[PDB]
Amino acid sequence: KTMALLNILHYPDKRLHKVAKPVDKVDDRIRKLVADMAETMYAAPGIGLAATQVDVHERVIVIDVSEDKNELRAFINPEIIWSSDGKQVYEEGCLSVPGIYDEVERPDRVRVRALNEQGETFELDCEGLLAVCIQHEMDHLMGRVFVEYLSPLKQSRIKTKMKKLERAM
Ligand SMILES: [Zn+2]
Repeated sequence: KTMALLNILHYPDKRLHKVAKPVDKVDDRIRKLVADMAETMYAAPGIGLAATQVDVHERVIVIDVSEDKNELRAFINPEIIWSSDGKQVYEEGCLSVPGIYDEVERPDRVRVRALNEQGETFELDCEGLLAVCIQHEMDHLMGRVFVEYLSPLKQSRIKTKMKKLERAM
């Protein structure tokens, strides 16, 4: 049985650098995008996804960092309203860069304001893995892939790996 999923763009596709526009109205269309994005993320599988990655250039993110896959959260027009001076290093992968993992330094805590699937405004203190994931996904909406924080040498080697990835048997 086939499954209707959204295609995930791969680095270094130029469309991953497009800046997403804000969601003006959280309508039934946006709730469907949240639904299709969550299905696409769980099937990949992965723990977050930005609409940019499926070639939908609007400020929509879904995240589920839980092991049981029982903590799905949607973030529409997210805003970092406070960031910590403290930084932590974490080895990130990315659904748009399959097979590539490297350390990234980010603020270790952020507070985000966003809209939920019902257009209500909410605020969330993020720490640990969630703090990494939300910043990773929000980077995607600004056209940023995590490999852009790596050295040019490493970006060049990743680009070569991505060409291998397309020729896999
Ligand atoms: Zn990613």
